[PDB]
Amino acid sequence: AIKRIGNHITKSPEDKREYRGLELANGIKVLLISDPTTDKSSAALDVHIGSLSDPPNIAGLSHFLEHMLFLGTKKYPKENEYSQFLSEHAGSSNAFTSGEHTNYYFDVSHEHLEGALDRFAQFFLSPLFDESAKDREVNAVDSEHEKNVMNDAWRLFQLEKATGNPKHPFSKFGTGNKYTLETRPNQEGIDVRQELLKFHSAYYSSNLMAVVVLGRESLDDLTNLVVKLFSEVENKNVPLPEFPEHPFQEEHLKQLYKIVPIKDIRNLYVTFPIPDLQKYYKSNPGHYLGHLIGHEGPGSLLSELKSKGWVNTLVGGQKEGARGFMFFIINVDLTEEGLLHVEDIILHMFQYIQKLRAEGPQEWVFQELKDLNAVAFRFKDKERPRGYTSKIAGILHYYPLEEVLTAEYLLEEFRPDLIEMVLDKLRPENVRVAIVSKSFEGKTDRTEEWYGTQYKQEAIPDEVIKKWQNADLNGKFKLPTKNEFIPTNFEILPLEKEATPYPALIKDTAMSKLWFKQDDKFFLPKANLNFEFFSPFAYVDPLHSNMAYLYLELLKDSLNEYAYAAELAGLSYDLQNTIYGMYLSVKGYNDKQPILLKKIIEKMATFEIDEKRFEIIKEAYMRSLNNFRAEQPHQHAMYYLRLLMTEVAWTKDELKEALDDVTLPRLKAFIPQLLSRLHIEALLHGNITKQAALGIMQMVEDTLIEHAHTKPLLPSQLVRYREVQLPDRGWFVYQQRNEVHNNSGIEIYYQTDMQSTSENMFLELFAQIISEPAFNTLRTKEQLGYIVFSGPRRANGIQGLRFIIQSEKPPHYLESRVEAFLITMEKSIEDMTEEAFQKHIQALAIRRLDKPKKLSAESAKYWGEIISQQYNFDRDNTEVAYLKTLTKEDIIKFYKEMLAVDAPRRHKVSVHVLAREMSQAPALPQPEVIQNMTEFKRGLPLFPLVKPH
Repeated sequence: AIKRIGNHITKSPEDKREYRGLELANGIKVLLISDPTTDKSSAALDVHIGSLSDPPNIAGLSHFLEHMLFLGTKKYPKENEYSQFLSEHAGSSNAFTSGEHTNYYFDVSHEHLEGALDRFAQFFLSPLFDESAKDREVNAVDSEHEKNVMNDAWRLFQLEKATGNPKHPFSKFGTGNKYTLETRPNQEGIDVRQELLKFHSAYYSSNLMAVVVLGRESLDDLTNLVVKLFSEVENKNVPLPEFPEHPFQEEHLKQLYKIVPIKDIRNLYVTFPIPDLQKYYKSNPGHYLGHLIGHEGPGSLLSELKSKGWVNTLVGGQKEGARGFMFFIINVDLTEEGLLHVEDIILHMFQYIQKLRAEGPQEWVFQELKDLNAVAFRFKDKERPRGYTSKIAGILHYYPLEEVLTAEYLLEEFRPDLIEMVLDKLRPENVRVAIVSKSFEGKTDRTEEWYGTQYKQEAIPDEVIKKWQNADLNGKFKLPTKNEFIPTNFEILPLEKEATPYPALIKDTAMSKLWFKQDDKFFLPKANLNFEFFSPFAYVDPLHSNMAYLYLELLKDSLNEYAYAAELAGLSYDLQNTIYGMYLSVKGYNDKQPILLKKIIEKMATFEIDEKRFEIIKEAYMRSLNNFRAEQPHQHAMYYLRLLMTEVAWTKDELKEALDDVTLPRLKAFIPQLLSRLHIEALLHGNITKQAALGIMQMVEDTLIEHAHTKPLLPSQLVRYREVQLPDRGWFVYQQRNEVHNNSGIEIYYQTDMQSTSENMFLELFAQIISEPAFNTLRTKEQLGYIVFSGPRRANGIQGLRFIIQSEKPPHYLESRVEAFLITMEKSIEDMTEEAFQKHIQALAIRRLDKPKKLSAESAKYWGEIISQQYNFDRDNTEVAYLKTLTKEDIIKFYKEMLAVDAPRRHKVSVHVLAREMSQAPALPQPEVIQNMTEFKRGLPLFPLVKPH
């Protein structure tokens, strides 16, 4: 068909992408995306056809068809010719048939609209369905079924599909194999390929297409480009695949299934066939319901059961069904005290329902959630366009030409009748039970044919059901109050006359040190926040470290019950242990930032403790401690990395004797002594005011002085720790025999100098020239082992060079391999040509040069300068200036005294981490063994700090 209607689409005015939606006369829904600013011009072709829409003779006929629809035209019957086009134009095409939709989609390079369109549109007129392509692709569908044997999600998906009403055609199968798709149909005389021709012609080409192209030229260009060529499809009017009856017809209510998964998981899946609410889309009942389900507040059943500890995690929520019916699922991860009390958890669900009964419908939670999601959905920033097309094409089928964007995301009216329907629908009479545990071995014997999972019928006795339905008697269930707190104050602040290109020290006292520049590349309502804590006590004891660690644990554990909705309102934060103390960082929108900021400050400022919760947290991390004693050799090697590069780091054994004497009054008295004196440096960024930032800083410091009169720190005590000096040619090493792993680990480290002008580009460029030829040679060409890494390592504000490499070798022999690579680089000094140099410096420059894509991207790096006290935020420009400065003669200079073996300024580090049981040899000096690590690092020097900027 050729027909067009359309207008100015309600395009959510933060976006500038011009839009036009329509449908052709033959049942082809067409959206037209005109983005003249794009590079990758995309396209999509979705048909609303389920995997259950196959004729009953061939299960998965649509799956194998769309796996075979690409092959052979009358213009180009070659196999990958359209794929050769997309090979010419950097394209990644993909397609599927879902349970509702048979979709096809791709993109093109920049402008090859009619090129890809003509290489694409010939699938209709002559579908060849080549024989060897069929015989290979049926093995691909068998492999698709086989990789569906292991993914538990689609196993339980198909278990939901087939174990309903077996006569009703919801019980058909989706993927297919060799046997049920090839072996049995053609032996009935019903040949496959002629049925493929019939199933694409009379059935596919009839109706239900929902397509979209992403053009970029103009509106009328794409209009007469694509509306013209897709007259090739014409309507044959198939009946609509719809199941107006639910399948769960009375063999299904209160019916158990003990399911064996692949992975050892503990899960109860509770199913509700619920009516079609596609017409009820202006309310969004069900996902507002699931908002109420996984909600965490006062009287939260989540708060109840995790306070009881009975749950790992849960979700309840609406499942999109078919055109006739819909579903509703409740999915929960369990504990043993959850496992023994599942039915009571269901009873708790019933008490939650009874809580809903005591409140009925409430306008205000819907109103605030609605307004928040509305302002959010306008202020959703941008979008990965590919896949977005598939999404909108997924809902172009269900909505008219303007009701697609703000479809479910713009609610309209309060519908208490739908609320009382679903409260009336969600009943114990309505429950379908699916229990997923790996401990279901043996007693479960009626095994799945397609996948081999074991299930039982074994229905619920009526004592428990009757016991459920009369006893609706709730306990600690209480109302969660709203915490909205006005995010409408999002007006973008224009930058003042004080326009400096970086966050500046705008406020400095003995207590204050304030740093803030706002948004330039993004112009966002969010703001991101970075906050310094120092205490001396955080480096002094294993005992008090465990204390403060678990202190932060139970602490951030606590207000998360409050902070669920607020961070659910898109306001994230961070409490993180450091060796300096804690670490604070907050990110997010300007809804409630100084307010909730102050709430957090006061809350962590004064907090109370429960003894049982104390001891359970203690024991939980106690059992976490001795778990660590068998890490991976590269992971535990990274532990020795952090262990052999410091002033002191207390070991897990140091921690393990230390927990033997821990009491709650000890740290409970110690905490204000612990927080007795601090300095806080604040890094700030985003849509805020300089003078308001001054007031917020004064606020938080005065708040803490109000709490416990935390006095300012001293410059005479703000100390940092150094990296140790080798005896200028003495390279030292020792070994660590592992227990479990039979791989022998080893990792190298070096010390050039500080992050001066030269040494940064030295280490990075050198790291890059041991990236590609070494990845070419040692890991690829030699295959010494699987775990092979080569890369940087920044310790104590000093860079260096690590090799996270693990195999089963004599490590001295592997060192000899390393030394062979050093001779390789010796030859490669002159062999770095002009071109290797130029490609090499420009690739590291592109590695180096990158504008921010997030407001937090540069902030972590700035924070790295902060924790190293650097603040030259254009030292990367200095890095570019030195990248303009390296010569080939420098790497002679860099090799002789720094990199060689006779190198008089040699700073080499290595450590063996042995196993569980473990062409030119230079005159290496024999290193020592390192037994007393205390006496090892006891007598050696340290390194200089900064002549300042």
